[PDB]
Amino acid sequence: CPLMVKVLDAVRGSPAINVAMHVFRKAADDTWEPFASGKTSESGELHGLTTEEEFVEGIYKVEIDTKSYWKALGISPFHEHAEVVFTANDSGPRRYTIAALLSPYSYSTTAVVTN
Amino acid sequence: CPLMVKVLDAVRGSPAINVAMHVFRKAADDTWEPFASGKTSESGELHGLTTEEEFVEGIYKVEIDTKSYWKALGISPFHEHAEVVFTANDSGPRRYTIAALLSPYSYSTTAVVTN
Amino acid sequence: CPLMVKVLDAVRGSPAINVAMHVFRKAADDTWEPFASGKTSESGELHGLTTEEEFVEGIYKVEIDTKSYWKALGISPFHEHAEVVFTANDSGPRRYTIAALLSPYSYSTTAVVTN
Amino acid sequence: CPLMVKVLDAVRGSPAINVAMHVFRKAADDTWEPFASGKTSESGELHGLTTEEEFVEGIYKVEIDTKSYWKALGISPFHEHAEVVFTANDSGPRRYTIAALLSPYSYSTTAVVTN
Ligand SMILES: O=C1c2ccccc2C(=O)c2c(O)c(O)cc(O)c21
Repeated sequence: CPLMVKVLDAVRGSPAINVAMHVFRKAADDTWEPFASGKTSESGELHGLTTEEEFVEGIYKVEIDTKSYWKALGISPFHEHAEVVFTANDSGPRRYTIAALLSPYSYSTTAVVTN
Repeated sequence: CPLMVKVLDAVRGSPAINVAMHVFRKAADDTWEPFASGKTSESGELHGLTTEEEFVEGIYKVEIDTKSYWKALGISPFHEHAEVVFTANDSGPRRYTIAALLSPYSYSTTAVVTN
Repeated sequence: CPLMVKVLDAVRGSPAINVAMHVFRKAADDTWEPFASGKTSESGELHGLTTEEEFVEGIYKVEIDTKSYWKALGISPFHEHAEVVFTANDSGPRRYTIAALLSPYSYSTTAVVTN
Repeated sequence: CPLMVKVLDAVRGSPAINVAMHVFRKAADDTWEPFASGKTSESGELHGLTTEEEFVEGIYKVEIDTKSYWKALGISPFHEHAEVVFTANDSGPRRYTIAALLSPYSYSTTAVVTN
């Protein structure tokens, strides 16, 4: 599991459950090609997006559908989605955890890169 | 100033100066059209991006070029840029301040929306 | 204004108005002596807490009463308050802006230090 | 394990390892009584601070020694420590995770409260 995404809800102090997200890889034409997708579990985590062999160096975008999450809770959010755009690099550590902390008008995202 | 962006550097405890950013607006064909661009001042603020007349309702993307900022400082960061995507002026004209707080492996973005 | 505090509300996307805060300075006996206090304005800012002459070197604690803020709004938050503790003016006089971004279960605080 | 603390480093994009912290419980005299302490592991987590029977309702303070963490890395931080002050409440979910995201001039803290 080279890539895992964890989403937290700062209003309720909980994992953000059933949050959909799509991962894209930047192609040579500079368009975003679909790569992987899924929805967070009861723990707010999405595991199994990709494999080591598949996740090669390149630029990736994780598009988290935060608007649908907030609307399902009856809250009107600011952002259309949360976007995390980054280069995967073999010179560094092996495993990427992308964390996203969600509020209606704010979000933060953090990368924890380990071996 | 219907749209203003302020950027802070969490490593130095300072405004983030000379941060470039590009604003796009979603066209009717669902492509991102260039809207405005600029760089932050010594206060870390970018004013004057647009006018009330030109900033119509739509979906806007503010791409803050954080990697270029960190690389100019000799730091290799995680993200390519920060991408703030939002619907603007759907209730009528509003004033938007987008704040961004930058660290090499993490950032947060917040919107202050006033009438 | 050697010390200023700005507070934002990540749920409403607005300045956090009427947030009370109490500033303390560590005395020679290692107890927290009351230093200054105030509340944020409609802009979410608190100015005029102290003067250059009175804000000497020391360890300061800014206690932002976030629970009182959220409870006045009918939200039960996690934290009692946010506590920002720092050494000030150890290199000579500086200007400090303490920013705080509030959600019910999360907050961040950042310092901008200028000479 | 009713209480767990996780600390992340936003400069290196890593768990913050060997971060010391002390937990205090507010006594009836309104003084902070030592409760538990430890240091984060290689995963940035501190487990086993307390037990269900011991962690009764009341106000607790987690004081994370962030200054020593940054100084050990050769970086001059703003804050003396990070402070998380909160009420433990039996009316809510059973397990508390306190997360802290550290930068030299900024930190965020989040509570994830689950069953
Ligand atoms: O709460 C957070 C959290 C809060 C604000 C920013 C980042 C994180 C974060 O990265 C994070 C993790 O990586 C994690 O593994 C468990 C967490 O609870 C968090």
